[PDB]
Amino acid sequence: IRLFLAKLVINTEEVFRPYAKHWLSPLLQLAASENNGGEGIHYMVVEIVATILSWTGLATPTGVPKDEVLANRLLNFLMKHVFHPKRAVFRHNLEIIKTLVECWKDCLSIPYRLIFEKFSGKDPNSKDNSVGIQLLGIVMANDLPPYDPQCGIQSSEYFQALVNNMSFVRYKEVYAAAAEVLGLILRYVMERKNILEESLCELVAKQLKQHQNTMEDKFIVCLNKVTKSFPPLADRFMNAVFFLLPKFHGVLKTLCLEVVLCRVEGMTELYFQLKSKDFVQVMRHRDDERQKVCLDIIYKMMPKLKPVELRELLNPVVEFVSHPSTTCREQMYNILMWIHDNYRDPESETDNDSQEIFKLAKDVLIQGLIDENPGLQLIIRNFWSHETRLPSNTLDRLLALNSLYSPKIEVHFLSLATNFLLEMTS
Repeated sequence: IRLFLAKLVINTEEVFRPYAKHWLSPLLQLAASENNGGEGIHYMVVEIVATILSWTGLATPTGVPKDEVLANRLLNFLMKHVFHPKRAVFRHNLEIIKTLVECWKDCLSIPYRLIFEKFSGKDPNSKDNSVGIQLLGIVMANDLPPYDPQCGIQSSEYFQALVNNMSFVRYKEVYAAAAEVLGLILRYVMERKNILEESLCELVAKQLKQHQNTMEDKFIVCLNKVTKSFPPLADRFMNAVFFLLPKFHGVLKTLCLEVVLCRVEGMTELYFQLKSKDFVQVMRHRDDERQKVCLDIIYKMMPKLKPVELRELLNPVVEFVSHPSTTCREQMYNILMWIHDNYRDPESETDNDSQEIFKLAKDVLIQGLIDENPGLQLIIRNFWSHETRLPSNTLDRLLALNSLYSPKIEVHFLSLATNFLLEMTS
């Protein structure tokens, strides 16, 4: 009769919301009773938790400690039974747990050592710790660091079991997500100050050093995963990836370009290393995103390079006005924006190269007005109609407008002329 009384108030919640503050306690007391049938009558149970967080903002389960320990029992059973070997609903289960732990936040009282038993699986042949590290990602992606030794166990054994799970290499997603959540852990370490993970960084560097000597392909991708959220570990393996840049011909090469994209601001000169590793050979490749990220690192290394190699650098990048994926051409226009904005050379003339780069900058930036995509050319129009590039008294503008002639574009030049004329109409 309690089950039958459940699936009427489950259907009539629209009646209840003006006086719903009292109809949370009995539903919670129903939820915490282990007489449901099986492992909690999941479908009914998720309907219970959905309708009980329907009235969020009023009558939180904290304020009466009976309600607090009741919700703690719910949280414990949810963290206990989650697995469900059909994979299609596992993500839904983690979604329910994630919503509960992100909405409650008041009776925190979170459990440990069962998480530790979840990821504490030995025998690196089976994925029996995927659940523990994924719920670690659930508990970690918002808040809640592993504050172990208040009632738990020692954190040293905790974290070394965790990096052993990161050392577990038989299946893929286990070490991938483990390295990711370690990166989030280290991000919380660098955000805080009191945490003495200042040997855990040495421990994980030791683990990647021990995996480095015998394995190479998994090493760079777990380095990519830990540098997804953790920059300053790349001071260690900076010369290792610079050494074995080749023989990684694939997406691994993009991973190398990403991890060198992590640290550019804070290297010495960086150019001759890449030039010895024939970086300009692979800048002329055909995959989009490696070209995007190497244009990104060219923008990164830009305002420190000498103007002598910049002339050689500006040769293959002008070959990128004939390709789709407007973000890559957008950054390709951005580097020309900066090089014109600060390398116009107002009567310096240290070379023909130092003004020749400004000449080619003017050439490709003016030619970039007839591209077959809107928006970007609107931004170019805003950049040229920006103040103190074409003056704006009235006719200083007119005696200026002929100078941006560029006979590669003349088909639309008169339309652009009246556009830049009567854009300042009043």
